[PDB]
Amino acid sequence: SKTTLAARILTKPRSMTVYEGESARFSCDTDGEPVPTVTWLRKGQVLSTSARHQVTTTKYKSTFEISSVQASDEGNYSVVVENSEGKQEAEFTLTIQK
Repeated sequence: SKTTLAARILTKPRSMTVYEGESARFSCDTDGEPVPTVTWLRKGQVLSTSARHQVTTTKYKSTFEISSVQASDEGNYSVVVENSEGKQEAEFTLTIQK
């Protein structure tokens, strides 16, 4: 991840289903030279703490946990991890029933 790599997904995040933001935590390990980038987006306003979601990013691994959703965040959400010259993602769906 610092000489000739791109952007790929090693351990994408899984999906989940709850009533709202109970405890659906996620973690996707993505590499990228020199450092990869994560972006959770699908339709609920690029996920990333847009109003009721809580995402975070580390060195080469991001993590998304929903615990503040309101009542209209459906279930499909994704994460396009891109780097200095790559562009992959991880599609999953965190649904809610409230």
